[PDB]
Amino acid sequence: TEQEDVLAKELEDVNKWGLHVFRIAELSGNRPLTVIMHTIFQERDLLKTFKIPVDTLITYLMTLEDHYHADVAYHNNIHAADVVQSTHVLLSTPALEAVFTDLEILAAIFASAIHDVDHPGVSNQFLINTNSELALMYNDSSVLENHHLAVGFKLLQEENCDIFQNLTKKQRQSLRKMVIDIVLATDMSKHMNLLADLKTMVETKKVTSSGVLLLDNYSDRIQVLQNMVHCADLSNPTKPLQLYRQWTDRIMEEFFRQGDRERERGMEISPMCDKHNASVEKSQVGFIDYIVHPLWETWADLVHPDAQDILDTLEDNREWYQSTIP
Amino acid sequence: QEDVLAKELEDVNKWGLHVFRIAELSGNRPLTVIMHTIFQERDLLKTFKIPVDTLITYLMTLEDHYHADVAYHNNIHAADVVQSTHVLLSTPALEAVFTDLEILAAIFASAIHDVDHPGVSNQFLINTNSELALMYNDSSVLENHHLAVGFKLLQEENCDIFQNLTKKQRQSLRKMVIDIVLATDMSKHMNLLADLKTMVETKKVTSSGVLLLDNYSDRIQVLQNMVHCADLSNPTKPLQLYRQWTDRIMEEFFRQGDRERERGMEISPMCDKHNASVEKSQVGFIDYIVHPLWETWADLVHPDAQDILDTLEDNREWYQSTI
Ligand SMILES: O=c1cc(-c2ccc(O)c(-c3c(O)cc(O)c4c(=O)cc(-c5ccc(O)cc5)oc34)c2)oc2cc(O)cc(O)c12
Ligand SMILES: O=c1cc(-c2ccc(O)c(-c3c(O)cc(O)c4c(=O)cc(-c5ccc(O)cc5)oc34)c2)oc2cc(O)cc(O)c12
Ligand SMILES: [Mg+2]
Ligand SMILES: [Mg+2]
Ligand SMILES: [Zn+2]
Ligand SMILES: [Zn+2]
Repeated sequence: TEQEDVLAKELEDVNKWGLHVFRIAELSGNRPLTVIMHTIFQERDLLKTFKIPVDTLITYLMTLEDHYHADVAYHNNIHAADVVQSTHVLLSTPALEAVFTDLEILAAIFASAIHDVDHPGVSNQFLINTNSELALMYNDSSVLENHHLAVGFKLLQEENCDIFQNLTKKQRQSLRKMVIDIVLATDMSKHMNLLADLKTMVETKKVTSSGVLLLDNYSDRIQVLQNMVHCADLSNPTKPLQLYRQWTDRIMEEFFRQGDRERERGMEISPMCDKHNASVEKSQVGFIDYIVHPLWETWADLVHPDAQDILDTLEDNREWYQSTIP
Repeated sequence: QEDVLAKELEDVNKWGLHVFRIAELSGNRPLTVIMHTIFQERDLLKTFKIPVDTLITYLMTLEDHYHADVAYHNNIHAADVVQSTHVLLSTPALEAVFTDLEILAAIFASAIHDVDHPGVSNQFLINTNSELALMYNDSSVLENHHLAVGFKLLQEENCDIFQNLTKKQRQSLRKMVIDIVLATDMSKHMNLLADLKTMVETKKVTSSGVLLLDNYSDRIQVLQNMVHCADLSNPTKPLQLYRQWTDRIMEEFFRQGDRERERGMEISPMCDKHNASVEKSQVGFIDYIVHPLWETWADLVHPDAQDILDTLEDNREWYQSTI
């Protein structure tokens, strides 16, 4: 159909910052994660490199996407597809060419795909403060992020869902640990310590001629992948403004629906979640100034100059949101 | 028999309590009766308005979720750690250092710190792709699980012994209990001991001679090492208790190696009953783990723990002279 023809040409932009991820979401019938991951796996030749049967991959992605809540405005399968594709671009960057093995690449993309699976649309602090089953299970520590990992790995055990079946013993173990360290690092309560170590690595960065980056142990491979997926998760303000604003509308609706769930239980309303005292534009400027821009500036230095366009878009969008404040 | 149990329970403030007799005399309820006795002794039911029937009901529910078919990590071990932590809290070097809430957290954490232990290591649960290691992403799999169970059972019928604590009290106790139990993971032992060595070398005492602890970081860290010491307190106990603990942990290890054999996996250290020496295990366990830990704790509370440290070294030299 012309229906599938357009999705296929929209998917040609899969290597580009600013992929039309919302139209891909509509064209695929609300399967952006499955089609974007399939494309990225086709693009990186990962099915052959790891002997993943395509119907096993599709079956897993469909199951994985099924476990993102479609009634959650932001932390849904579109956000996962976006973080997947954003990590996929951040991996093709010139300063990181052939720095990561086929396995580590598989870790970064897989972690991005599962990094928010089964997100209920409420924050860790909410889950802790409501004495939820999730916070009880995980002892208030990275509650969501531990749950995303647990579901993402668990779904591999469903019928014809083990996309890692033809990986070796040690490969499965190394992939498992890397995905764990990556997704656990998406917890915003670790952002400051994560950013400090990224600065420390930047202060002492070592590069070849041409500008490819040198890491040596594992404690530096994983932290770059940690900050990369952390950057991809915090990449909305660096996307074209029309994309950024649709993400802003979605995160605010999800915040507000948490604030209503909070107000109806008579709880303290978390920052950003009260629709009756919100300042969406000022909040985006502060969020950029204090969180997103320090992160992406530090990432830009580490990969100089490959992330300049990304950083440029972020500062354009900051200046714009500031101008919407009268 | 209730008269004899009550008399053994008079030793609740003593190192070397006959915890195994109390297990027998209480109908395999050492955790319930020892916790109840300690709560009475410390007057915790009235301090925190804990109703007596609620306490007994939770304690027996908690004790039930320890496995009676696990040789070491069972309700007797929990009662032992509870009572050992109880004695360590009463040491003169810590008089009036800790609040009633921190005392409640340390004792409660000791009670739940190994609940629903299946008798196999974290590494075994990771290598066998267990549902527990799956749930907890291979990090402190048992310890996170003990915490989840211990807090979960407070929700059963008339089991919330914290129902009359204030909300911030509950919030403060919950965080302290989590920090304490997660520190019982032996993978955390070296860092926990390095911190304790740092605290000993930078030690501060008030006007009295009592340990000085400004902040949460130092206070929770002492409680972590305290419960960690109580958890690793078998070789410091009188030899007839120590040996029974050693027989139990060896049998639990051997059972883990028997399942490792029924799967062709590499057999964990000290789990191969066909290549195990109990005497060498105890000597290495004391020399590398228990004596470094207890010597450092003895420094922190010097000289309060001299008899405990003397008993550990005597039990060391009992192995030395008999191997
Ligand atoms: O230290 C800070 C941490 C955070 C922080 C912490 C957890 C957080 O979860 C998010 C978060 C996030 O994880 C994801 C987001 O999309 C936002 C967002 O859009 C807006 C904000 C926001 C804006 C203004 C505020 O006063 C507070 C929050 O937060 C988002 C941000 O936001 C700041 C916003 C500021 O304006 C100033 C700060 O110092 C901070
Ligand atoms: O890293 C280590 C962890 C542990 C460890 C872990 C879980 C554990 O459960 C116990 C444990 C415990 O909790 C209680 C015990 O009574 C013992 C014991 O008697 C003997 C041993 C033991 C002895 C030698 C070994 O090579 C291993 C174990 O362990 C007991 C100990 O023991 C060590 C003992 C050593 O001699 C050296 C170590 O590095 C370690
Ligand atoms: Mg997340
Ligand atoms: Mg334990
Ligand atoms: Zn996310
Ligand atoms: Zn224990």
